[PDB]
Amino acid sequence: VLIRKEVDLLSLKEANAIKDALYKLQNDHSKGGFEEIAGYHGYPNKCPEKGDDKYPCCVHGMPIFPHWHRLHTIQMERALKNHGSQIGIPYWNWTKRMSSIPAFFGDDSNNNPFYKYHIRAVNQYTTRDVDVELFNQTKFGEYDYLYYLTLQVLEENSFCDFEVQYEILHNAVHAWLGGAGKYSMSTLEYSAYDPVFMIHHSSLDRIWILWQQLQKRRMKPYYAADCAGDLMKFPMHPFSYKSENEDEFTRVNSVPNIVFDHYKFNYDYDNMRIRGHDINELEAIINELRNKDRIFAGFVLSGIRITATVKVFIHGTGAEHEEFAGKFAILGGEKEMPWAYERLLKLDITDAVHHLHLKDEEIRFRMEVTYYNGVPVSTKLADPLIVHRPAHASHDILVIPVGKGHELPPKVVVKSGTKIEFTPIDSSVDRAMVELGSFTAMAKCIVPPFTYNAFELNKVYSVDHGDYYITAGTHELCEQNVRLNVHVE
Amino acid sequence: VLIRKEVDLLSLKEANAIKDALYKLQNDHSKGGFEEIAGYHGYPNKCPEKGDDKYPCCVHGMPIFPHWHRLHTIQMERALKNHGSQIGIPYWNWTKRMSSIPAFFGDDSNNNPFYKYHIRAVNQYTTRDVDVELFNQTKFGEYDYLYYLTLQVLEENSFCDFEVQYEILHNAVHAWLGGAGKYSMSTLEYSAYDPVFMIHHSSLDRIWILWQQLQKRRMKPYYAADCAGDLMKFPMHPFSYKSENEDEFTRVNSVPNIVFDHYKFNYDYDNMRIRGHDINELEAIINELRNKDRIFAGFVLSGIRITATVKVFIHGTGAEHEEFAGKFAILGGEKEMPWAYERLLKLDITDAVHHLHLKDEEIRFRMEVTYYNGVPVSTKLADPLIVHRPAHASHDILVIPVGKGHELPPKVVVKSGTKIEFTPIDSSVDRAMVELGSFTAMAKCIVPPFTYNAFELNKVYSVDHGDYYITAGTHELCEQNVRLNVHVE
Ligand SMILES: OC[C@H]1O[C@H](O)[C@@H](O)[C@@H](O)[C@@H]1O
Ligand SMILES: OC[C@H]1O[C@H](O)[C@@H](O)[C@@H](O)[C@@H]1O
Ligand SMILES: [Cu+2]
Ligand SMILES: [Cu+2]
Ligand SMILES: [Cu+2]
Ligand SMILES: [Cu+2]
Ligand SMILES: [O-]
Ligand SMILES: [O-]
Repeated sequence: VLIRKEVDLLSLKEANAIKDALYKLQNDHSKGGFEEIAGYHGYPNKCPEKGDDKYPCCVHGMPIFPHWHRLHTIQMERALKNHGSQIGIPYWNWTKRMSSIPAFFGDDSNNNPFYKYHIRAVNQYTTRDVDVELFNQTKFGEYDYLYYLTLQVLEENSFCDFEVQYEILHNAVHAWLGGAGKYSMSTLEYSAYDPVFMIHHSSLDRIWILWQQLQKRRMKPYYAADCAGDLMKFPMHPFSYKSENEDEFTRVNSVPNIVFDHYKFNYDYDNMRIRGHDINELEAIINELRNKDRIFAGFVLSGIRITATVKVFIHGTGAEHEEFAGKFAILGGEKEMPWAYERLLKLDITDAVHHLHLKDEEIRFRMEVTYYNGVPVSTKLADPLIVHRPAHASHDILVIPVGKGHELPPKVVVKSGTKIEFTPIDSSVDRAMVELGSFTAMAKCIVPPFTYNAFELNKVYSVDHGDYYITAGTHELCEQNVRLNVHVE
Repeated sequence: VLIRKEVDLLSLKEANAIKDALYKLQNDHSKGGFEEIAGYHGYPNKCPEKGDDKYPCCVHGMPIFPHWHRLHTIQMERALKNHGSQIGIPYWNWTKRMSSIPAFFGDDSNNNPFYKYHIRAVNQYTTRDVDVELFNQTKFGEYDYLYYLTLQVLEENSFCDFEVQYEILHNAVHAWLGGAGKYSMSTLEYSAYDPVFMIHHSSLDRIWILWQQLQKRRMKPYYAADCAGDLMKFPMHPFSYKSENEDEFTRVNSVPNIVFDHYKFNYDYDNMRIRGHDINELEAIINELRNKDRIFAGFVLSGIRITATVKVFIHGTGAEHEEFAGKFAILGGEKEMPWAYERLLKLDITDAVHHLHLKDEEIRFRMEVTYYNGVPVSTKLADPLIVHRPAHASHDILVIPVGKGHELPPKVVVKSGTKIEFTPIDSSVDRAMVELGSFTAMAKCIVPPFTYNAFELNKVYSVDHGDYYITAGTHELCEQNVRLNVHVE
């Protein structure tokens, strides 16, 4: 019964009514008030439930990220209803062309409750530092940044791969709203205190529902996950804590497998259009995207304990011409749960690769990783792999540069029928990669003095199912980073 | 139709007839003769089939070891039939009490073809150097060594765990017959040229068939494997090589999933008794073994590139009294395929543990690893884990000492409902182990500054299914050996 409307479609009467509910909610000091419910997410760190060894509860970098933030938005939405709201939490279609922030939350006049919040526990107001690139975005060919990343989400047809693209898209808006401020959307510890937090996650949830609709029409799964399955079964925190959640309906219904189905929670959206496009038009756009070759930088990411922007530059094999290829954001915090996607975040680099006339095996990378506050990030990112998606292909080609001391993702999960190809980044790798057949043989670099289950350099191989424990053809190289686990379907 | 008889039950007429067939076979220089078929196994290294990067074909340390050696014995058996034999390959029940080697192959008189073989390609006679401990075995309580290891095989009720005990049992006879000689049963490269090789593997195959019968009566699998399933589907080498196998029936039927069923190959045994015990008596003996607590040293082994004997000594936590606890053999070769059981070889140490009055968490280990030729082995074995099997228990308790610089198995596979317990071997480990949730988090030692999915020290936990990526509670300790993957059912 609670309809979520786009912020610019709210009537004056509706905007004022929900603003009045938020004011009442923000002035509610109980476990049902704004400060306590926002506190589910990061500061003050509400988990184990009792213990004094506390850490932020929100799930990121993991397959239940969407469920966690879906339920958090539901929690805030029911709290606003308990304080008089008659509508759902409004959303912001941040895929649209834009020259300013919507007034509903960007206009401070008349003590707008959605403009900022005074965090009582730390005696700080939330801040924003809006990156004007929002109004002037880079393009992937014809498509503006945020809109293209949203199309990339909708192209995915399996849940755990969807989730990576979904979360990285959502990270961009966090970074672009929050900027350098600690008590901002940039920070896992404090982002949930900005009233725009709930609007952004109401926007993101709409994309998840749209994806679920696409999956239904594809006859692919939309109410179950293809990974982390044991974990989909456990109630989420702190929603399940009696000391922390006075909303019994959400406390009882906090299991991700339940949260898959949003209809159980009595909300819907005014419309599902992106850039004026209904689902039929989006299906046609997604199909158009299959008509040309695409090349991606495939990042296999793990946690870095601080929010940062990754800028990606490419160059060919000689000492010559470097081009900026794109960027994305990673959220993080010093007390974050350890996370590792083990799946590819695909940054489309097609136009830079073509401009530099590089063949797949020639693409080399350089990253600048900078925290939200300008501090350089010391945690090293592995270089991305090269993902080649031919025009109308059913399977991607994963191109993997290897060399002594060149870090690989420890593990990457790929669809059955994915093709892979190893190529040397320097002359240290001068014989075929080998498949050792076990975790232990790879960990101990038990590599035989002969060629064995070989992946010849610069040859393409299809992988079908199971685990591949691939290393360089010598023990010493295997001990110098040249090994990884390819896990298939 | 080909009956395999115990060597001491052969009539004089039968022994002479099969000896005449072996003589003819040994003098056959073709691809169907003794030297070429024995050459399947190690020297001269017959695989890839064409390539000049050759290595020995026999599968060891892997789940298809039994299939490979079953088919090899079938290959030799059909070759002997093609040279006039009317019986199967005889076997030697080496579980029996014994004061000498059976005359059928241990008596050199009258140019006995089974006594030794002249390897034409290297111009060497096979040698034996029989360890007289065969006639004077250590005991596990009341049970002599080889007989007890055979009972341990028959106790297993799942295939990949069966296979570890099965192969380690078979290794003991290799080491005890071969001794220090290079051209002996001690060596993967040359053992197959000793005519006793086929007799030993005819003995071992009988135990596999007996186990398959037990599994049938248990309504547990006996024609399929519970691991390495993709690999059970591919034809074995060099049996599938046209240039190497003129026996079309074995060439076509070389897939392990087919070889599971020995009836397809038209042989059987005169009887299945061990130590005079039929299968009903063995079931009662196996049940008796469940009546008392047992403690095992659980070795999780990987390849060491040479045949060796492992001697195991235990002592408690202080500087005091050490006791010899048992020993076993590992076969190997410099060109062996890389292998890793990732499952527990259980060496029963109950009596030494009780003699020293040690609690589970106090048991400490020292190994002496010595190659068949007396050279000390430089490849380090991880210390075994401690396996506690309470009297009538359905699940084992795995006790895992941990500490800075103390090597663990990289991965261990255990049955669902196995209990595990971590205990510090020194004070470096002074907070709970943690479960990180991914291969990558473990590989990169992404350990959070708080307690997380904790395994408290000296507490017992049951594990149910899936993968556990367990590390010490600090990044630096995780980087100093204190991590492992526990893979469940
Ligand atoms: O002038 C620099 C800047 O100007 C405008 O804002 C846009 O056209 C941007 O793309 C460009 O980067
Ligand atoms: O005398 C040493 C030696 O003697 C006999 O052979 C047996 O009783 C052995 O167990 C013992 O080790
Ligand atoms: Cu969050
Ligand atoms: Cu968020
Ligand atoms: Cu062998
Ligand atoms: Cu053998
Ligand atoms: O978030
Ligand atoms: O063997």
